[PDB]
Amino acid sequence: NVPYTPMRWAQDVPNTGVDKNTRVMQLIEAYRSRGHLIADTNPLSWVQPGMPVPDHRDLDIETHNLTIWDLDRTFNVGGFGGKETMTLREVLSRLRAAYTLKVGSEYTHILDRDERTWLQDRLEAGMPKPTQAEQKYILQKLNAAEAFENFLQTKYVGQKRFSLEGAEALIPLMDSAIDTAAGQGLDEVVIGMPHRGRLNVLFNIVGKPLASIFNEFEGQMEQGQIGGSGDVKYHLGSEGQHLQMFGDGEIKVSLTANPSHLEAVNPVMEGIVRAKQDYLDKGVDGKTVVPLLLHGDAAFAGLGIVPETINLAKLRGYDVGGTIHIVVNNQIGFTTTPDSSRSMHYATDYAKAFGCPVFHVNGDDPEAVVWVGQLATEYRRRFGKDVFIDLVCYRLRGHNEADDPSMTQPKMYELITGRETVRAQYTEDLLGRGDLSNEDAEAVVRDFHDQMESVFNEVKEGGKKQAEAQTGITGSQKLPHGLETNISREELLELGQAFANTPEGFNYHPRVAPVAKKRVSSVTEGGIDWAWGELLAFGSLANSGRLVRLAGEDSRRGTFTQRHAVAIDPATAEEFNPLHELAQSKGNNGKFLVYNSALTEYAGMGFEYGYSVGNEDSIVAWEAQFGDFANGAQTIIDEYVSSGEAKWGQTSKLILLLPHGYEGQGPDHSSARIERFLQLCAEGSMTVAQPSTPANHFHLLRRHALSDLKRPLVIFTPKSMLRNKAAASAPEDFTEVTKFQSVINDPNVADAAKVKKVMLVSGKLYYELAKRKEKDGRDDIAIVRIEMLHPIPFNRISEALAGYPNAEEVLFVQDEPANQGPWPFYQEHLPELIPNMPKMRRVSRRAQSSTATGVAKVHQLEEKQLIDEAFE
Amino acid sequence: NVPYTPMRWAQDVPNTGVDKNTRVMQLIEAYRSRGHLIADTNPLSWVQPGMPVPDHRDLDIETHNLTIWDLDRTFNVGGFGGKETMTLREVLSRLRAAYTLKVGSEYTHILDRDERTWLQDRLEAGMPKPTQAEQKYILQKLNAAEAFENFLQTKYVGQKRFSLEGAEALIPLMDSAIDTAAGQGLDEVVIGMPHRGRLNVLFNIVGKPLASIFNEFEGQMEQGQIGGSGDVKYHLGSEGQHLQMFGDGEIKVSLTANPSHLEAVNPVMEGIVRAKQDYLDKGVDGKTVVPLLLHGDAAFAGLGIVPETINLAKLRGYDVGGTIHIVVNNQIGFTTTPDSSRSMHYATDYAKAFGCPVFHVNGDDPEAVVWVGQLATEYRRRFGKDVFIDLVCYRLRGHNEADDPSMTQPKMYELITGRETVRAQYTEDLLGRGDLSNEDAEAVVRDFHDQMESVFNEVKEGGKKQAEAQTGITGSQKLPHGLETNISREELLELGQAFANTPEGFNYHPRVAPVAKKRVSSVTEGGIDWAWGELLAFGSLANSGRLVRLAGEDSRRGTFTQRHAVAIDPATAEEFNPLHELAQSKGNNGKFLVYNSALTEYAGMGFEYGYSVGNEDSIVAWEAQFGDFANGAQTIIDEYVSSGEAKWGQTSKLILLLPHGYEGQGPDHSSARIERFLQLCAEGSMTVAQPSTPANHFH
Ligand SMILES: CC(=O)SCCNC(=O)CCNC(=O)[C@H](O)C(C)(C)COP(=O)(O)OP(=O)(O)OC[C@H]1O[C@@H](n2cnc3c(N)ncnc32)[C@H](O)[C@@H]1OP(=O)(O)O
Ligand SMILES: CC(=O)SCCNC(=O)CCNC(=O)[C@H](O)C(C)(C)COP(=O)(O)OP(=O)(O)OC[C@H]1O[C@@H](n2cnc3c(N)ncnc32)[C@H](O)[C@@H]1OP(=O)(O)O
Ligand SMILES: Cc1ncc(C[n+]2csc(CCOP(=O)(O)OP(=O)(O)O)c2C)c(N)n1
Ligand SMILES: Cc1ncc(C[n+]2csc(CCOP(=O)(O)OP(=O)(O)O)c2C)c(N)n1
Ligand SMILES: [Mg+2]
Ligand SMILES: [Mg+2]
Repeated sequence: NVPYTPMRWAQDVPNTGVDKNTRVMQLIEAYRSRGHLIADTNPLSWVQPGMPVPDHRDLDIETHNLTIWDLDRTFNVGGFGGKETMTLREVLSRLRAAYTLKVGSEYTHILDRDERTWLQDRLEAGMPKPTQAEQKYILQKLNAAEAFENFLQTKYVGQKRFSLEGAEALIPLMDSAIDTAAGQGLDEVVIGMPHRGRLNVLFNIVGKPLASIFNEFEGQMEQGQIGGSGDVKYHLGSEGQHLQMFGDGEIKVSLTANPSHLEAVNPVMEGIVRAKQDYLDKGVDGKTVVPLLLHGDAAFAGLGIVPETINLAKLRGYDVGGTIHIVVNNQIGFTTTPDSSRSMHYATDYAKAFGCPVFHVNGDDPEAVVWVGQLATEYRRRFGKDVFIDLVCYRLRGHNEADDPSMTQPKMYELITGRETVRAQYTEDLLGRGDLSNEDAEAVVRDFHDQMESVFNEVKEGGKKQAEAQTGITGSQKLPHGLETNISREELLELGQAFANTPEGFNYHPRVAPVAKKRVSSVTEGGIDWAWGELLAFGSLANSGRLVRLAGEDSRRGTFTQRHAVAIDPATAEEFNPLHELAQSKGNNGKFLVYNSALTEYAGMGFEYGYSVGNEDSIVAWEAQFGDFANGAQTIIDEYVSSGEAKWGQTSKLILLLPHGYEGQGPDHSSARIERFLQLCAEGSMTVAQPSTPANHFHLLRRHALSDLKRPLVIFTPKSMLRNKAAASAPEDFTEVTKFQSVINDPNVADAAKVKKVMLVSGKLYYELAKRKEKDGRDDIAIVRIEMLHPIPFNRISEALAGYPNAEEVLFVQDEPANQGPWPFYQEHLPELIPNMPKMRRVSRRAQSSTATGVAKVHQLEEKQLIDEAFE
Repeated sequence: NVPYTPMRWAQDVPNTGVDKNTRVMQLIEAYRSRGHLIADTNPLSWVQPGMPVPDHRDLDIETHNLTIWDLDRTFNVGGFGGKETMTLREVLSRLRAAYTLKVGSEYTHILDRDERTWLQDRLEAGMPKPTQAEQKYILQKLNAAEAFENFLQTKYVGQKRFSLEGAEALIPLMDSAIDTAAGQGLDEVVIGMPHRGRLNVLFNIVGKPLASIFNEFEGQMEQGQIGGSGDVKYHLGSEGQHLQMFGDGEIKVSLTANPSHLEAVNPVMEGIVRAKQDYLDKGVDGKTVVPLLLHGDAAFAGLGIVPETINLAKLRGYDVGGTIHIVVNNQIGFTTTPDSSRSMHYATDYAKAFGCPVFHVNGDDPEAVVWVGQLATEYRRRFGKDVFIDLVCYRLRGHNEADDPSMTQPKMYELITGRETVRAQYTEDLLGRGDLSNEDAEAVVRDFHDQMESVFNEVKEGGKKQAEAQTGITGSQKLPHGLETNISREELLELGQAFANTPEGFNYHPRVAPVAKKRVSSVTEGGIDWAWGELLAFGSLANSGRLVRLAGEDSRRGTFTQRHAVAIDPATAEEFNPLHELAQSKGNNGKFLVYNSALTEYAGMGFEYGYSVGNEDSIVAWEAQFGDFANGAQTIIDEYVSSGEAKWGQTSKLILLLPHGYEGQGPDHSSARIERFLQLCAEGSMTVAQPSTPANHFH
């Protein structure tokens, strides 16, 4: 069982042509680059039959025209191993010791020389010999990891736990990284991980009490929110403190909640870290919250959200000073082997794309594992980049605890079955070297077992409560009754003046200057448009001292060139953020941060959700370019935004700004899928609104921000109505009007007694209907707007309908197809909420399997048809 | 305007310590590995302010302890440039010519030496000098690309087209690759691409008639399905023939339909290619349908479906002999610059993960572009692996034709605005070298313009039909009235006996043997369970002569250990597929193929959808591990499966097997979201069923 290729008999070669000194230094570069290909990183003597074996002839001396006869000859190695001259024998020994033992490194791909040299020096120096106390501490962690898994197997044989057996070295690895971070003087470590060994991590790393874990297996689950639905045991988060064993350092450890959907936590945990770092506010030299992200090998290679999130690592609005990635490479998925799982040689090969170091470490060598954890954490601190650890291990049992893996992988599990564990191996190693005594070895096992038995007994003696019906989370949070969202005239005037207070040598772009000038004058004269109404909300909130973050694709300028949150001087390319400067001058340390996201909805929205969780006091808005593309981030909407509170008691105030409107731009530039958002809405999960005026949008945003209702807000924003003069708001609507209006009654009714027909509408379609009403002089029609879709303001709608006693019929008018828009929601619910209301008649486009027509001229035809149908 | 670093004044260094021969060969490896970092691949003199500039000191001779005084000294280069000895001056010249001109190569990361040597030899040999006929042909393609874009700008000023202006070299690149494939004797090229320059590709590459394109701008759209809703002009597919200009080769070219959702076509087009290759049935030496996949730089880096699909390249049930990837690197998204778009140095850096060559080529050097296209196609044929071309270009106008990019990128568009086009540059180059004459240059421009004017006039003289209401696709296809789906007793007994007809030295796993024994006896005694009922359906269909493909996570065994489509001998690890063997013995060339998918729903289901489109006669079933995870492939369900027929007239018979049932396994192992599937269902778009008996599922 020698891993290297034997020396080959050959005749000595003359030192002609390429010099042997050249050949030697080529050999050195070969090992530094490709030495990992033959490194002893695999605990099993296993090669996957269908996996292409890479060529590694570059590591043989024959390839470099060197022979056994050169071994004792001296060569100039140019400072290799801190020596100018060396024998080939010594060169080979040093190369093999550094690159072909338990740690396989990929770093030569790194372009920065200082980075490469830093890694090179440390890898070639080797792992320092640990102290006996350190060795004993590693054994304790290994023991705890294995004993915990074995205890659950004994007490709960027929319960799914996703054991860490075969990968117990993860616990000392994580502990090593966290301990190193504590010694660096950092503030917190945020962990995101999958199912694999989650309970083990919760107990041994985070420090969740053992009683809680045992209660979960018994059936008693800890409730997050009052009347919450809950979730399985291996989807929950926790918080704890980590104290340095051999130091005075202390660091906070947090584990984030995640769904069963693999790798969905990646963008969320990054956002949490960023929000935490921003709160600490230690500047560019800070970044004192460490993201520690765990992955499975199949998921890391398979799913695309992984590289998508890594892509955010160095972006201005997303940088967190690097993420430590640990891939638990157990060399299998559920049943799919790596041959059928990926096309890459290594699971961690995405690191090559991003120019980040990779450490492949053998999961049966705990000391090497601990060293790699320390080295990775030091690299992150020094260079502020992502680092990838490939923990090469195996999965002792099936995917779950009630599955037989021998049916499909008989040969692989012939090697796995019957092996001695890493704990056993390490104990034998320590005893062999005389670094540990026998009675100490038995003490470690006995002490920990007694701890678990005692705790188990206390849980058992407690009474087992029977199953009960779960109510719901409808009234778990309070509505802000009596809250006034208007600002003073002085505040409004000051917000307007922000766009006039340009820096000394700053000039607006000629096509932006009119927009800025209008904003300065609108706060007194009027004609405040949608974009200005939105910025007034965010500006006023930032003035009060809040951190307001707006992110999304093309958000700084706006997709429709409406926002201009940050203006750029054409000449100097100097940026100017008027509202941020105003906020900072008010002395409440308010901030208005606007970022252009990367081309991503999944990672984009996920990051903003995470931000809202990491800092509850921040106002975070994610803007889609079009609402149609939000379905790209369906996992985030389904698993986090909509159901986060009910499953985990995790609340968020995330705002989604989704452009919506049927204007004849095709099936993927028309609808934000209102019907899908309303289908997810239950037990008052989130607020869904489609405001018709800038002022109403202003009030909606402020109500959300100033309330204690910690639930998401989904706003369907307009496209063409951004520049519609009829929609503009007066200044009094921001200062005199105190509250958001969920229902706006018809402002053009001369006599309410004459009204025979009432039209319910939501969004831009009102203005078309209003225009037609004025043109035709229809005094018998009243057009009522519904600004808030969910929850349903049935009291306000009833009140509006009651104001027209002679109303015979009620029409629900929408631009969307019949099987889309708010109709399907309102058709089912509204009749129940208002029994006395007449039978609603739908007026809309026909039901379609698509969103909208591709033909623009058809759109005009259907629009005309739609309005004609409304007016008899 | 000299691109290289000036030679530095320095004193001569003694040949002490590391030998200078060593240093020289280190320099050679430096250029082969990292020479691309300083290659003249960018048409613009532009560096993105927020983008981290990589260190490239390894390419300076000073770093290797060499000086100007070594330039004329001779060193042993060990067969570099087919010579044993060389001066440092000559070494530098050859390295710079091969690695720092218009083509930047990344290949040293490739682990296979034969692959690496093959690429090394061709890159260091250099681009062969093209003939005047070849040069003239490149100009014609450049002219067609630019003139087409300019014509649309003139005739339809206020209409969105997503022009290819600034990236016109894409057309000769694609033509080069397709021409090379025709010369290799291959059967078809399947293209998947985004919006950027789609109309240009449809006309100049696929060969869609120009009248059709002009009609679309007028408002007259070609209807796919009777009463279909349709889609915008730059989402449609087409088919055509490509004839070799300088050869007797001929190849079929197809462009697949796609939604506005970027990179969603990637898994679908791969499935189409695989289905086509399987139909041809030329074995492992075949793979004669080329996937040519185009990407934008922001989308290629940003979206995760991209690496997700590339991950399928070498899998048993998904291998198509390699995909040719072209990334149109115009160095911008909508408004987001690469600094705010990616963290990778290059957009094509995913290739490093998969161990595939990358060619960065300057989009203003047409001859280099054409060479790279040929080299990529040859590499695919030889090694059967993915190859990545980074076409470094720019975007002349805004994202669309009605957007001002100067508001947000003033400095970048100070360089872009006012440039001479690649066509203009190449024409001037050809005239300068005397490879082209003046009257020929004017002929190319005039002849093509006259072609477009004539066609435009014929479209204009035709009557413009008014807008009409679109009915629907409910009755566009007929229901099978009177169809009987029962099989004979003899057929049923034979299907049962398939599990008893084990190979000579084959034995079942002890926990599988009871299942096999029950299947043999159930066909007479009874008690046929769900899994057996399902296999009886697929088996009976394969017997008739159909290609039945079942794919999904853990599908061969089954998530719930129910299927056992392929049995494995514990001892020998020998596989046995009873139903496939039976089908092949019936003499109708039927097949029952069962595959374990990778960990992916998006790419997994997308590939099966593609398979159903590429071969209409095949029976394709995708199985989710649990129905709950199907929402991972929401783009495929929304944009392809549910609405494919109504938008493009593209039909599919894909079967989705989604495990469903409330049994107390938690919120992500209970529901397949039946309510969501029923909400998409309209105008009889798809069949949704929940059978209660195995027989009913069979029928
Ligand atoms: C996400 C949520 O808002 S949780 C909602 C809790 N309730 C439910 O989900 C079920 C019961 N729902 C209901 O009774 C209605 O849907 C309600 C709550 C909207 C009340 O209906 P109406 O009285 O017609 O609506 P109206 O717009 O007048 O709202 C009444 C008050 O609630 C406030 N309110 C209503 N919805 C919200 C909301 N989403 N966020 C904040 N405040 C809200 C209003 O600001 C108003 O305050 P006020 O008393 O100072 O005037
Ligand atoms: C996706 C589609 O199937 S497109 C369906 C076309 N129609 C529509 O979309 C509009 C709605 N129309 C209806 O619902 C029609 O009345 C029906 C026929 C589909 C409803 O079926 P019913 O008459 O209630 O029941 P039944 O299941 O007996 O259907 C009658 C026949 O249609 C066939 N059929 C019904 N649905 C399907 C289907 N999805 N695929 C194939 N055949 C079908 C049945 O096999 C049966 O054939 P038979 O005449 O040989 O007995
Ligand atoms: C997106 C998604 N697809 C499928 C599943 C089902 N699933 C859960 S764990 C698992 C295996 C993944 O293997 P790997 O990532 O290697 O992790 P391991 O279980 O080996 O630690 C699968 C398919 C899931 N939860 N999420
Ligand atoms: C998934 C998705 N997100 C967002 C969009 C909106 N969008 C359309 S084109 C575009 C820019 C794409 O940039 P790049 O990939 O570089 O292509 P280019 O337009 O520059 O050719 C964006 C974000 C989309 N169509 N699909
Ligand atoms: Mg795994
Ligand atoms: Mg681009």
